[PDB]
Amino acid sequence: VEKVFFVTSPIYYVNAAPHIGHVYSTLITDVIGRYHRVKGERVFALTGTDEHGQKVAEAAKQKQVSPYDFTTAVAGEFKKCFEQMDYSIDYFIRTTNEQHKAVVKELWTKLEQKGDIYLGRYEGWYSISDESFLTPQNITDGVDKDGNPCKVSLESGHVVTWVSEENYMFRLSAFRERLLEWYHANPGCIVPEFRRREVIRAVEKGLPDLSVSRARATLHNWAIPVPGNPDHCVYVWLDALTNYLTGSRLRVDESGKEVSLVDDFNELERFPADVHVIGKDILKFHAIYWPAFLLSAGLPLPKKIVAHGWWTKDRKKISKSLGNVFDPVEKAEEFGYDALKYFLLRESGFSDDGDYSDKNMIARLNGELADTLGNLVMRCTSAKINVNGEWPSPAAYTEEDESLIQLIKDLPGTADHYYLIPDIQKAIIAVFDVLRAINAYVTDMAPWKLVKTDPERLRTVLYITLEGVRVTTLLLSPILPRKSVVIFDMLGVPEVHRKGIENFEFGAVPPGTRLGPAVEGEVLFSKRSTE
Ligand code: MET
Repeated sequence: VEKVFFVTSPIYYVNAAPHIGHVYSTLITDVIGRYHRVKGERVFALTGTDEHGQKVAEAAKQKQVSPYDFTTAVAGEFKKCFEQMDYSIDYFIRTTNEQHKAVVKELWTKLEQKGDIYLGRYEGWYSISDESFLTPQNITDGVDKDGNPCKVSLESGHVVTWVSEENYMFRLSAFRERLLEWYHANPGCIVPEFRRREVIRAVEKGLPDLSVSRARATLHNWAIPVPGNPDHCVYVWLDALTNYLTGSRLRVDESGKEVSLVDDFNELERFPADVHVIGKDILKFHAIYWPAFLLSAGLPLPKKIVAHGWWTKDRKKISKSLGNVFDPVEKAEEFGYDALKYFLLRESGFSDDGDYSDKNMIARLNGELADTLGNLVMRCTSAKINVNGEWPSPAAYTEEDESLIQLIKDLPGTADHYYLIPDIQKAIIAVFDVLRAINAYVTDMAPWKLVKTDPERLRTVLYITLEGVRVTTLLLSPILPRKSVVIFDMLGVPEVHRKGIENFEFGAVPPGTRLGPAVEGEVLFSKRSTE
């Protein structure tokens, strides 16, 4: 029941430089982790890089450098990218890590001791780019790097090749019923629901046994050896999925450096993951293979898998080679880091393929962040309206006052359910519905007129507004981590009241609390042009 809340992103292939997809996945992971830290929970948030395999090894060869130098460099690009995005991830794991390799061999050996690994053959299609085994139903005709006729994945469009190899096989066929029993006993374990239904449909049809090794030549000897068989390398996906178990067993110092691998996951109280964040492209690996490996090894299953969609820009596919780039840092430098995160999390739900455009980014920045949130923060901290620069003591509440108070009191329960699904978009919308109501209340009450006309009434109006802004800001702090600090500083909210479920309560900050110092010229979110 009480354990460290454990949330993960995928670990990303290091065949190419990091891009928006990786940033988005890790963002979602970060937001979920931050919300749980805001509730006062212990959190461990994990991300990293998937560095073995034919895909990564062949990408190294193309650049004409050693896999060790290639992976170290690209991993460094991912780390730097994520530092720049200003996340709060607790550890960055690399599959080349020696302690991860130990955990993989340990798991392999468990699957083997269990009787679930035998020496067999795979003869069939393989997508090197997705490191994915495919049936003939999942391939079709296409053209290759030369424009010659070939076969491609229906899923990804990447070139497929026919593999015929003696491989170690995991008895995935034997886990059909246990997987179905898991899905049904936990009908919230895969999100969104239609992706859950997809997984169930696939497993219902039956599962073939899964190749978990490859001949070493095929992988250019860039992989983890099979314990007891140095001619075979461990399937990159079994290696990769194991990162979640490894990460749950690493003690990390202040620097973010791994200092020690514990023998048993219970010691650190992280495993199993509470939320595995993934893209829709890798659902089968996480919802079918992974729980099967865990069932086999006698390990506990993840509580939830959330699978999101794929971004476009200007209604077209993102690619530098096609002439349509989407650089997060460039966009964050122009519009703001928190604002860019807000947009990515607000514009689209997990069931959708989001679309970025500068038009729409500016519409949300101006309309929601500046006009709704920012305006409201300026109004209730203004020396023109809040003449004493403090949280006033309210007088008697009217029915209209109380209808707004009710929305503010209900908001935390509602945002919370949404964050836990998780459905971050709906959490944001719920908060901003309350911000829109506060603004409309402020417009109705015209506190600027009240200063001269009814100072007693202004106390009430101003207090409710401040408290609404505080509560909405608190719930938005996972989304706007830097701007929420600025807001709290402007409101004079003491540190202790900026986290903890105690402070989801209306009334946490007392009358008399002093506003923070006003800086000359500043605005929270500055609007931008609509050319
Ligand atoms: C264990 S998650 C592995 C994800 C994979 N490396 C990818 O980029 O799709």
